[PDB]
Amino acid sequence: KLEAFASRAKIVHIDIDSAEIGKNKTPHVSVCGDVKLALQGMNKVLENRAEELKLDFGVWRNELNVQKQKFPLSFKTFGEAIPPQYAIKVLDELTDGKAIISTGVGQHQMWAAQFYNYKKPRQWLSSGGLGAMGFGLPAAIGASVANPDAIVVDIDGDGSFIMNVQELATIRVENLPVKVLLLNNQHLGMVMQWEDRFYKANRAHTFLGDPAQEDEIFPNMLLFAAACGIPAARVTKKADLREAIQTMLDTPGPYLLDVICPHQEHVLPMIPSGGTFNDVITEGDGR
Amino acid sequence: TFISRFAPDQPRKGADILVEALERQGVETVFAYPGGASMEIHQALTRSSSIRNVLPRHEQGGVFAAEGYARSSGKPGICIATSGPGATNLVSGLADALLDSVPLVAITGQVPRRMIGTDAFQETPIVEVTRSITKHNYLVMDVEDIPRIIEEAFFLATSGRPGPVLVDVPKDIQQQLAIPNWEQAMRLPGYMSRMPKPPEDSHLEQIVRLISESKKPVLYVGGGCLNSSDELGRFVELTGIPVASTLMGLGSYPCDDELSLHMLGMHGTVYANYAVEHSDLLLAFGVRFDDRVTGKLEAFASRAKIVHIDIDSAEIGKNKTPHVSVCGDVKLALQGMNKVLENRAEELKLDFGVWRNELNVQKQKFPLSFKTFGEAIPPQYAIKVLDELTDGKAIISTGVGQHQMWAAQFYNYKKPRQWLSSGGLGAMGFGLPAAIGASVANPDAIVVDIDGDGSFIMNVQELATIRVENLPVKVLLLNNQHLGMVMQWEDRFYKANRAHTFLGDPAQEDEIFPNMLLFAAACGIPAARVTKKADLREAIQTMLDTPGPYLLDVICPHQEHVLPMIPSGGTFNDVITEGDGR
Amino acid sequence: TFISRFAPDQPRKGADILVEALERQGVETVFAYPGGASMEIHQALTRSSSIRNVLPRHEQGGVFAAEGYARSSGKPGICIATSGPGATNLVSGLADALLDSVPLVAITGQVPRRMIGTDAFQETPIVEVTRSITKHNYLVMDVEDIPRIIEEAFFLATSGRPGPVLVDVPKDIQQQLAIPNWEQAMRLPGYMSRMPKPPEDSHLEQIVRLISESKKPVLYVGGGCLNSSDELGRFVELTGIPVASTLMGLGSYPCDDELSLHMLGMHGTVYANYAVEHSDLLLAFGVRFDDRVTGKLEAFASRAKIVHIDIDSAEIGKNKTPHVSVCGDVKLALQGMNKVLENRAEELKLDFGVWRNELNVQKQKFPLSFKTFGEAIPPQYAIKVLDELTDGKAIISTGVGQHQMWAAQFYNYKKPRQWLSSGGLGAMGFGLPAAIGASVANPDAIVVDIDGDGSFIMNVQELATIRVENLPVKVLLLNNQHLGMVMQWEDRFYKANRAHTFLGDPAQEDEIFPNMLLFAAACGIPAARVTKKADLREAIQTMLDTPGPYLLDVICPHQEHVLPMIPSGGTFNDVITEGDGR
Ligand SMILES: Cc1cc2nc3c(=O)[nH]c(=O)nc-3n(C[C@H](O)[C@H](O)[C@H](O)COP(=O)(O)OP(=O)(O)OC[C@H]3O[C@@H](n4cnc5c(N)ncnc54)[C@H](O)[C@@H]3O)c2cc1C
Ligand SMILES: Cc1cc2nc3c(=O)[nH]c(=O)nc-3n(C[C@H](O)[C@H](O)[C@H](O)COP(=O)(O)OP(=O)(O)OC[C@H]3O[C@@H](n4cnc5c(N)ncnc54)[C@H](O)[C@@H]3O)c2cc1C
Ligand SMILES: Cc1ncc(C[n+]2c([C@@](C)(O)OO)sc(CCOP(=O)(O)OP(=O)(O)O)c2C)c(N)n1
Ligand SMILES: Cc1ncc(C[n+]2c([C@@](C)(O)OO)sc(CCOP(=O)(O)OP(=O)(O)O)c2C)c(N)n1
Ligand SMILES: Cc1ncc(C[n+]2c([C@@](C)(O)OO)sc(CCOP(=O)(O)OP(=O)(O)O)c2C)c(N)n1
Ligand SMILES: COc1nc(C)nc(NC(=O)NS(=O)(=O)c2ccccc2OCCCl)n1
Ligand SMILES: COc1nc(C)nc(NC(=O)NS(=O)(=O)c2ccccc2OCCCl)n1
Ligand SMILES: [Mg+2]
Ligand SMILES: [Mg+2]
Ligand SMILES: [Mg+2]
Ligand SMILES: [Mg+2]
Ligand SMILES: [Mg+2]
Ligand SMILES: [Mg+2]
Repeated sequence: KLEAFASRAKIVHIDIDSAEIGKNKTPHVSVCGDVKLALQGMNKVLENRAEELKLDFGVWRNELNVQKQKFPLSFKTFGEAIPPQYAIKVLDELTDGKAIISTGVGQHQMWAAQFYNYKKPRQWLSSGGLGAMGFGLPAAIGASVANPDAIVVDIDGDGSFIMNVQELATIRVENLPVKVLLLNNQHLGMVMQWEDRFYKANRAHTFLGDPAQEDEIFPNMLLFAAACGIPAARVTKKADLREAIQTMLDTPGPYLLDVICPHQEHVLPMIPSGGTFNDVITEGDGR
Repeated sequence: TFISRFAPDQPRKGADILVEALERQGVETVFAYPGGASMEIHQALTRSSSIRNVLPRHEQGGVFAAEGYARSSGKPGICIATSGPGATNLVSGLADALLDSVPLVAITGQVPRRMIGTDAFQETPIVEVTRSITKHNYLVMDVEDIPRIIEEAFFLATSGRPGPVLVDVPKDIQQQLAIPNWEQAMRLPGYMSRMPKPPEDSHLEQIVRLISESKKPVLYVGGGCLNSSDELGRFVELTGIPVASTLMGLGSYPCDDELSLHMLGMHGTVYANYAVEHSDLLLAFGVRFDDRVTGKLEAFASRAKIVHIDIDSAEIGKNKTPHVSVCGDVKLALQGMNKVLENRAEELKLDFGVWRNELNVQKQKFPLSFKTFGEAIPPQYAIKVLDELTDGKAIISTGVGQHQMWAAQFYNYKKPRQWLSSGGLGAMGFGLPAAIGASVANPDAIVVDIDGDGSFIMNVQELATIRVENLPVKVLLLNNQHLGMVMQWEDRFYKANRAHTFLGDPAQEDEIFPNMLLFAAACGIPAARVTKKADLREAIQTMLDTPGPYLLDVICPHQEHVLPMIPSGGTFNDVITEGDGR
Repeated sequence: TFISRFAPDQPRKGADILVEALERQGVETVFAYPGGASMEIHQALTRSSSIRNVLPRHEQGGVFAAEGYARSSGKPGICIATSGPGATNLVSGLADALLDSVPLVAITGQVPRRMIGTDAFQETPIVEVTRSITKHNYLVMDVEDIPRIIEEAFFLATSGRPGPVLVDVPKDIQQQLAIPNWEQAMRLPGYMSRMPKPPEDSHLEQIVRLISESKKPVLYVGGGCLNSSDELGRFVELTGIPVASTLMGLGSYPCDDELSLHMLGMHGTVYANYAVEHSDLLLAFGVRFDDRVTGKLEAFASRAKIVHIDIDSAEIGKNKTPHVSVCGDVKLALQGMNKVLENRAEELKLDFGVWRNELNVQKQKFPLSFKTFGEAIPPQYAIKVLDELTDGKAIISTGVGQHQMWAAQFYNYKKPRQWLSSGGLGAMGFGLPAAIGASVANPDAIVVDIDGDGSFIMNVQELATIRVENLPVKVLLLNNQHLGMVMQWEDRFYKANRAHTFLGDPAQEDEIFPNMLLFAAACGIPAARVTKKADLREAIQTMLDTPGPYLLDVICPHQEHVLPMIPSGGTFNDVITEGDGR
């Protein structure tokens, strides 16, 4: 809700597009220009008047670090099932936060944003405004061609990954070292989450598996990779996840890791669409 | 409680539904010229007892009269035309109303729905033609939509930033019988959700703060302040900030006032442009930073903190980038700031007498000046005499050109909506039909069209309208036998090489041509010509004292130049203060 | 071999490149009204010795004069206006030229390129406004494109189905110096590849075959035949087929001819509409089957084999579905068919004397008729007298309304391009400026504007143009004090309830208002009024014999009705043959 967003703040908006300044939120101070130059100019002023300004927000930072410890990002581990949040944390660790990450769209996209510590811009390649499923695999192709010495991982969902699965042939033929971390929950997860919250878990065409063999992983993404000569593996037990990701990273060239996840996971926290901070949802899932 | 002329269960023609839709909006006057596609609407108008039609002699006269009606009253002006050639004759007025933010509802008859797209008789795709020169437009495709669309048209034309809305009505919809539903909700969810909210105290406090920290503040007021006369006046009392006005803002703050810097811009006063040039705080209230005012944008108020209050979010930062901005009604922002200024009066201790004194020095060194040659009538002097003899209380409409500038410079408008002039589009021929609409809207007022000879002849046919409607319209015709403003640019920038700016007869070069007195005589309008400056005062007095319409042909030497002049795209250092075509 | 005023390696302003581009097209006359955005073009015009400018008093007068120039000569008419309010004043003429297929090139000044889209001074997005009412338009974005775009504009305006093309020229492009390249190829590959080819003998043989097999053939000729006068005449000799003409086609076949059925349609003769109603072969040459002509489409030529020859493939089968169709120039189709008809003359043995005799029976039972009341002047009679005293050799322009119909019915045009009338859009105010353009194009011709009092006053300001340019324009003003055609529909369909159709002064109801003689006097144009039918013949003779311009105010009883009348969308069985407003 725009009226509730930063309701008691003086809003400084620096944007290179004059049409964005005051489009939704009306600022108090505005600068139409390159934020790179504005930062450089402000850094000079801040450095000169350093002893004069005496800036210290430790009281504000401490008030926030209290919220940071009371309400951190959290996930639950059920038996030996693989938490998707945990899989991304392991990838972050084993790649030292230096991987280029592309994603599809949905729950896995949010978890890839929440649980990976990107150290530099342009490590994060994700469709935000349009939010187009099927972006992750071809985007990783372009990132790898542009950065042939980088670790490139497509953190994809099973719905998003199959939309442009044909680009596996491109990856093999171009011999691109694209890694696929497929968070497979057998569902259109983000739409499933909204079904659980707002439609009493009534499923309206969000299950992506085969209802005849309901407990079978469908489709078999390993055979999609095999069809294009791309080595692949599936992991289901949380104990096996660390070595599986390590194998994906150590194996030269392309690799697909099918990471089976319980579908009842929910992306948290969640402020409902058009809501305020007082409406934030901090607990619950599809169980 | 509205009283319909039909039973709530009685079917009537769509044309009758449309006329009652106008009645329910409070419409009392329309400017409608009949044709085949709108005959039904005209029949329904004769059945209305509360709506009067003023029949113009040209639909461009109709739309310009609707503009004058609107500009002089704050109410929406309503013009009606038939399809095809009637609709296309509205186009200049639609564009004029959009560029000047004038509330206008234009209704056009259209060919029957099934004929649309077939190159039918008198068919024009007017919705397509006018989409870029209207705030919004409609093609009514069912008689059931008439109540809703008419209501949305008036709402869109008058709310937010005002503008023209065109409603295209196929003839078969006018004839179809139906029972109207006056309770339909409007379908403007996006527009209504983006309407500006009342200004927050957060933004209003910061402005009052910037005022107390500034030493050279200048008010920069425009057409957006036409409904904030009282609030702006109270704001000037509490701050003592000098007021510079745009062409569209004239009269929002009284011109004959001590703090008035008068008009700024290309032909603004030297001291108004000086104030803005050297200001440290520019309060831009209801303005759009157009090129006539700013010149070179980078040089305009180059050392000022710019506060821009505008009801249109798209105008904020469009040409000049402000430091502080408020998207809202300037009337409410002034009210909120006046409360803060009144409470913290003894705390703020606002005094800009040092700045005002620096400006009053420029005001006395470089005032508006004109030269008197023998017994020839200075046009500037004629307008000053009109100001005196009318006590600055006349409604003034103008054409476009030199006379328009002199009418802005040398008449002290005391209230907004006395000044009716085409500023953004600058359409010649506006003055006479605009005076028609202003007089119909203000039947007890003194209404004077200060027109040029080129502009006056473009819509001279509306003299018949003035006589037939018995409107007391006065015409002060500043006759220089030339397209004066274009002539002035020929003198300055093209070595006085004349390229089709002389409007007289080259065979009888020293004869006043045409004879505008006979145009007035043709329409039974008393008229006179004055040439000697000594006779001018009595001639204007005769025009004012003679009841009903009157045309005064005021002969002027054509070599006059509007001064001062900042060349297009120039800076304050480029201002031209002397010279003419002699 | 063209002779430039500049060296082939000498840079000149874009405005000079544009004027020379006009010179290289053979342009001799333009109708240009100056403003800020087109000052450079006007300066460059004074430097041309081969191009003359006729300064109108309103840009609508400018474009309508360009139309009259084009309609009366077969050459393209050229009008020029400034940006904003100048450009929007062209709009009615652009739409008029598109609906009537008149070749026209309109040039508008525009704000500098960098100002476009910023709501600059006098900015109108005229290319967007006029896209749907022009054949094509351009926004010139570089001075290098001026030669190519001007050449394409003239080519598009004059080739194929003629129409108006607008060229928008930003002011900075007019000032930029450049060396023009006059050898650039046009970029119209799609348009040029779809231009109709010469008609194949395959299609022409089939038509001549259908003629020999038919017993009731009717020629249905329109505006597309204006350049086929000789070929159509030869075609009628070889076939003996009677000729029915549209409003736009009048004069293609001589009206005072034995085989002439005169005009068909809503106000066409009973015998012309009869012929089409009962024909078995309809030769539709250069027509577009508009609703005024056809009425109810299913009933129009319901038992006829329809041959449609049109240069625009989009018109073939648009409203009426033909049996045989030829997409090409009707001039060439007539030439090809004339060869076949001349060779197989003795073989074909064409004789439609039985059909012609059946039509000549209708021609004598139901001819065009008018009634004489006392000494009041019948408008129909006034036009017949003008026809006699000018020997049918005058160029006739008209306004729109009853007088327009009577000018079509009661004048025997011997050649095409004597008839200049707004048919598709039907724009009032066309007659006077169109006569200006026709007289400039034909300075030795008798040019008469047969105008109505409503139409004449709309562009009355062009009387100043006529005097200043010393054009021998005659005005035959059929003054009925009403918007006559709308009044007629009030009488027929609204029980004579008047809805704003009276143009006089209701305070002095029996006085002729306005006094059009004083409009003419204001512009130094000799004038007279005639009221008694006995005086009419000498009055018209005086108008013709008096050198230079002349206005004749012909007072007519307003209760006249144009007859016959087939109601809109009706059939031949619905034709109204009697009655008026008495
Ligand atoms: C020959 C000629 C010469 C000219 N020379 C000059 C000149 O020397 N000086 C000059 O000033 N003009 C001149 N002009 C006039 C000119 O081109 C513009 O029309 C004028 O400068 C713009 O007026 P404005 O800035 O007040 O904006 P406007 O056209 O009046 O628009 C009003 C602005 O206020 C906003 N607004 C409307 N309502 C509200 C509200 N309730 N609250 C807050 N904001 C609101 C609108 O969104 C818009 O931004 C000239 C015109 C002509 C024809
Ligand atoms: C008040 C009023 C009343 C009217 N009533 C009538 C009426 O009773 N009767 C009447 O006829 N009109 C009447 N009209 C005029 C009318 O509305 C149309 O303008 C007219 O009927 C159409 O003329 P047209 O069929 O010849 O087509 P045009 O508008 O003249 O177009 C020409 C056609 O020929 C084609 N063409 C052009 N050049 C060539 C070529 N070289 N070779 C082949 N084809 C070519 C074009 O593609 C187009 O299809 C009236 C107008 C008004 C204002
Ligand atoms: C081309 C396209 N079609 C449909 C979309 C509508 N959406 C989504 C959303 C949020 O945009 O809803 O609007 S997300 C989503 C389901 C994502 O399936 P997953 O890839 O398996 O990922 P997960 O980890 O399980 O959640 C759908 C169907 C979309 N964005 N793109
Ligand atoms: C429909 C229209 N056509 C042409 C215009 C271009 N302009 C002008 C301008 C400033 O807009 O230049 O751009 S002003 C002008 C001439 C005014 O003749 P006057 O009425 O006699 O007044 P004055 O006191 O003598 O100066 C022309 C031709 C215009 N604006 N509107
Ligand atoms: C710009 C314009 N505005 C209105 C028009 C609508 N019409 C007409 C029509 C047939 O097009 O009806 O659709 S004709 C007409 C009245 C003509 O008045 P007159 O000139 O005196 O001629 P008369 O000999 O008396 O009949 C009007 C109002 C029009 N066509 N053009
Ligand atoms: C001289 O013809 C004439 N005159 C007058 C005074 N009025 C009308 N009216 C009329 O034609 N009505 S219509 O059937 O619905 C209609 C049908 C088709 C195309 C258009 C159209 O109308 C819109 C423009 Cl008139 N016609
Ligand atoms: C009274 O102002 C005036 N008068 C006259 C007679 N001429 C000019 N000319 C002029 O302003 N030229 S411009 O710099 O390129 C220009 C700049 C910005 C917007 C428009 C524009 O021009 C197009 C419309 Cl005039 N101005
Ligand atoms: Mg864990
Ligand atoms: Mg999924
Ligand atoms: Mg004096
Ligand atoms: Mg003048
Ligand atoms: Mg007789
Ligand atoms: Mg009339």
